[PDB]
Amino acid sequence: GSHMTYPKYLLSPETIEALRKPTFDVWLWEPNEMLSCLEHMYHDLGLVRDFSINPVTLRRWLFCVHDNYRNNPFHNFRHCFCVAQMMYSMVWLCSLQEKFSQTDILILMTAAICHDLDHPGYNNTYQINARTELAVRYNDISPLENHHCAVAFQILAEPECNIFSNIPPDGFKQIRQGMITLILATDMARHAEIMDSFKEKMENFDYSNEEHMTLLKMILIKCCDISNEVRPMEVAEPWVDCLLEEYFMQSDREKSEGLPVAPFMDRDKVTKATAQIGFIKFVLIPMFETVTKLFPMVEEIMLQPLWESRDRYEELKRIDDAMKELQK
Ligand SMILES: C[C@H](c1nc2c(cnn2C2CCCC2)c(=O)[nH]1)N1CC(Oc2ccccc2)C1
Ligand SMILES: [Mg+2]
Ligand SMILES: [Zn+2]
Repeated sequence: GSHMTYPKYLLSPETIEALRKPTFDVWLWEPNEMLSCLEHMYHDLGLVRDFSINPVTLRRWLFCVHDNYRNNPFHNFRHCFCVAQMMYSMVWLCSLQEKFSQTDILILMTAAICHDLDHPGYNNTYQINARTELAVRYNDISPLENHHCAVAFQILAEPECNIFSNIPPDGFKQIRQGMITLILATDMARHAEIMDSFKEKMENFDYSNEEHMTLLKMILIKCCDISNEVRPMEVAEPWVDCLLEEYFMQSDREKSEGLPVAPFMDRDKVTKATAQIGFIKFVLIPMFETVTKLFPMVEEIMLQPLWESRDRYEELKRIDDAMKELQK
């Protein structure tokens, strides 16, 4: 709705507004547009101002991060954009600037962007079972998450990419420790442990307690990481096919190499519907339910689409079941 046409990398006022909501269609944008979106988030959240981030360094850093994301069906730059856009949406929805310091917002945003850097498209179970260079390097302790972390700090060590160059050493150490904790917390093998620890703190939550806040930040990055089903159906649905494509690539390789195959990755056992019913019911809904205890606004905005999505996949399952009996 402007007097002239502006290039794609110059975000329209409408795009800037839409970016604050979890309804934002992540599929409409090319890498350069998503890069402009992330850059806007840093300026808009006051991170550029409060951490004296050089605006050109912010751009070079984001471009370098983008280049270090592999062209995987799911674990790609668009996924990191989803996680960072969901984190940004949660800052506004949950009024996180009232509860968190600017350093904490910086940690949450930087970890969301960096969390899946240089992902090979084969999970930790593959790395460990196949005894890969990564599993050997990390001694089977979250090999991928440790690698995403190392790559993040390797990018940040390059002077033209150092968005933390004007932050005192004590501030850097604080941000570094926080980012490591958050990226490592994304390992789904640790889900039950992190959920139990958070629920334990949820008995009498304290925003002044550093340990309570560390666990809340861990839950926040975890929420954003697996948040696809929270998005509108049309935006959410294509991500499942992307992930199954990655899961099938791994399970085929494991079968060929004689390694164990996870049933949720097996082409002969998995369907888009059955995989999502379980994940929404037993992972997504319980996690957002605990967040709702601190942030009641999460129920209407995030649990509601999850309830709808669960109900839609249950309808699709009945169709798949009717279809699969004719297959034999
Ligand atoms: C396909 C399903 C699944 N997995 C997802 C989603 C988002 N992130 N992830 C994973 C990417 C790497 C970490 C998490 C998602 O929407 N569905 N998968 C999960 C499995 O289903 C279950 C079911 C119950 C409990 C745990 C996993 C089939
Ligand atoms: Mg990951
Ligand atoms: Zn991820």
